[PDB]
Amino acid sequence: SLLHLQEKNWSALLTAVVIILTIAGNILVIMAVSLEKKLQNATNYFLMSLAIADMLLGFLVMPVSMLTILYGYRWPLPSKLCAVWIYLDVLFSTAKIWHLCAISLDRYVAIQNPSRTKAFLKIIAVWTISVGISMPIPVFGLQDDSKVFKEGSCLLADDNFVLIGSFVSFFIPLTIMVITYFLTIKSLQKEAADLEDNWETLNDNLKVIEKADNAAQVKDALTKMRAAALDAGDILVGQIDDALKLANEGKVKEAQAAAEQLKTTINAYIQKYGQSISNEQKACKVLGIVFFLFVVMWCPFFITNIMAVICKESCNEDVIGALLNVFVWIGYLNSAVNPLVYTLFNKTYRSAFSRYIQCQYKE
Ligand SMILES: CC(C)CCC[C@@H](C)[C@H]1CC[C@H]2[C@@H]3CC=C4C[C@@H](O)CC[C@]4(C)[C@H]3CC[C@]12C
Ligand SMILES: CCCCCCCC/C=C\CCCCCCCC(=O)OC[C@H](O)CO
Ligand SMILES: CN(C)CCc1c[nH]c2cccc(O)c12
Ligand SMILES: [Mg+2]
Repeated sequence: SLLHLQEKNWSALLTAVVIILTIAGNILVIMAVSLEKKLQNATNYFLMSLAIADMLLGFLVMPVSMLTILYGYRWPLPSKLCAVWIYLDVLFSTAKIWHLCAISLDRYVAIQNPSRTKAFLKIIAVWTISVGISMPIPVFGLQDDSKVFKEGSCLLADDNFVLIGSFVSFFIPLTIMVITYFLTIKSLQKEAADLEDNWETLNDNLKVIEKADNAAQVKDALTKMRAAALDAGDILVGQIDDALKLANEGKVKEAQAAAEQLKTTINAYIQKYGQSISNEQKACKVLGIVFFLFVVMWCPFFITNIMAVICKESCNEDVIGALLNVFVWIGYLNSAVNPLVYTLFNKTYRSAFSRYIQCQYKE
């Protein structure tokens, strides 16, 4: 006679904290994006879908996790719900990883570029891929309980599902997330670097023009400025082309005062396009924490679920089984942390959460 409610209640209280931090956290992220105009951007659109994935984890997967801790890991529900529960748990965690891959990729491509719908295609695509990858679990598990039960404990026993699922559903977008992140940071380092190349060579020619005697030195300098005006792309190129014909007739003192009028347009277009990459670099790092903390907090669960399969004979399967029941809750907590990052590291989400708690919904 199994399925017995126990005194495993030290652990079972802590689990209710992680459930309510997940559900309320991620509801605020869904509420913020829907109601805040400042958040209506593609990355924020993914970060909602992630928070929907986290909330569905909190409503459906995480309570049943807690339920089995209350029954000493003997599965207390109907046996055909085990594979269902294993499916949603892997669904949501596969939808989170392929999202983080989709953000890191999309932005790199956006950093090599000059819609709600273009964003909402891409989310559905990732969910479609995630549902498709996670599909063997019910298809084969509901047919054979050997894959989803180990001694009345509902867990994914199938060692091939655990291996090939780990390297298809996880390592293929982890690789692509860390590469597209690293190049995105190298893209935005080069572009800050090119901007101060073109700060110094416009500032260099404004020294050259206001020293010049002849139409030669003004013309060469202005020609070089227009070259390194084209190197930053509109607004100011025609204004140099204004002042380029003044040098060409020989109207020198007249062209030198025109170039002083270019000087306000420059410092306008520099500090505005240089607060631009200052911002993307801030955000790319906040995504990088969301990325990093996903990986780190699941890493203990993820290595140990593979040592369960590598050292099947060599290692104590009781303590391995004993560790995973901890190491899954470290990765579950991750569902609560995405919203705290956005509180700490974005003013926009923070002011939004701040109003929603005071029940005040007009921006
Ligand atoms: C397996 C079952 C329980 C899945 C349930 C999915 C639920 C939680 C999903 C599916 C469709 C989703 C909605 C689809 C689109 C939008 C519009 C968007 O601007 C705000 C979120 C909102 C309103 C979503 C809220 C969450 C939602 C209702
Ligand atoms: C944006 C969110 C998208 C979310 C997408 C979710 C997709 C769920 C579909 C597949 C599960 C297939 C399961 C098939 C039904 C099994 C039911 C079952 O086994 O029932 C047991 C019974 O209750 C014992 O008594
Ligand atoms: C993310 N997913 C692969 C977790 C599977 C799981 C749910 N509940 C468990 C209990 C014990 C050992 C497990 O692998 C599990
Ligand atoms: Mg210089």
